[PDB]
Amino acid sequence: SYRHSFHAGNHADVLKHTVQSLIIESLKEKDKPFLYLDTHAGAGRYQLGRTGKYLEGIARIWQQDDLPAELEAYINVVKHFNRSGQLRYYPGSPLIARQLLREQDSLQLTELHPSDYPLLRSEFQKDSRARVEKADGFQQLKAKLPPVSRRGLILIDPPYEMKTDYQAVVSGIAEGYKRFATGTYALWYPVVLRQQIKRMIHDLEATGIRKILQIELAVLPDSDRRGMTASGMIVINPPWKLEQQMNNVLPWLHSKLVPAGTGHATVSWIVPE
Ligand SMILES: Nc1ncnc2c1ncn2[C@@H]1O[C@@H](CN(CCCNc2ncnc3c2ncn3[C@H]2O[C@@H](CO)[C@@H](O)[C@H]2O)CC[C@H](N)C(=O)O)[C@@H](O)[C@H]1O
Repeated sequence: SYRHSFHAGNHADVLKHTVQSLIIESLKEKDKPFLYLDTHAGAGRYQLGRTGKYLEGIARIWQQDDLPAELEAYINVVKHFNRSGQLRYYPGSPLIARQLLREQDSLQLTELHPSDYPLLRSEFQKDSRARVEKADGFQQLKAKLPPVSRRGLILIDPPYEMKTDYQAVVSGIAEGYKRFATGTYALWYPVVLRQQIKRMIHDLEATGIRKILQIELAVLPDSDRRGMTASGMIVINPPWKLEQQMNNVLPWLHSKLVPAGTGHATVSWIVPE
């Protein structure tokens, strides 16, 4: 039976999966196959619920009739999994990739958690494009790159339960980048303590890697006491349209996700070309 999740479809999920969908839609503009690599893939999909963070996330987005055209692909995948019109299922990143990728493209998904891996495996049991491995995700940035197709989106989306996640993401990014330097790397991060993020970003600059874009949506100002008040996406080699797309949808997302106007929503270069 599909996993229940209290956090699935929260504002962080809306931003991450928005960005994942747009990157994927950009890579589909060329006929040649690409790889979708998901270092930390989770269960695949989530049974929702009135409680659950989704009420303040995807529920405030998916039935809006002023949807910016940039969200259509993402929201269309959510609708696919809730055809009766009642918000009951949220697709994880592997399923957004499963629905958006074409016949020719490939998926490589790892999940270590023994409760989620078997669910994740059955989601691709009949999909000859996809492989699912019970492996450490960070190790995949060495073992699976470059893809044979030499095109790809790599999503690095660890739990950040262990504070070492903030260093592993960066060294893993540098490991994969040396091997596949034209790939698009998307790193999801949460803002719990802002000092954590300043250090991680400083470590990313220290690698010298170029073309690093930062997309961050905050539902409250930085705090010392309130858990995750913001999340972001850091994109190495973003498709050329991504920055203008995010400038278009980010204020909209913030408007609908945070009526009170707390927090912020920003697109900026950590490191330009
Ligand atoms: N706290 C959570 N617990 C369980 N599920 C959660 C939680 N937060 C979000 N999710 C949902 O699974 C998420 C990710 N997914 C698998 C679940 C990974 N396991 C987690 N373990 C402990 N803490 C987690 C976890 N995930 C986020 N946190 C965070 O807790 C934050 C506040 O929220 C921060 O402090 C941070 O520590 C990856 C699948 C794939 N890459 C995809 O994109 O789906 C995410 O997508 C969301 O849907």
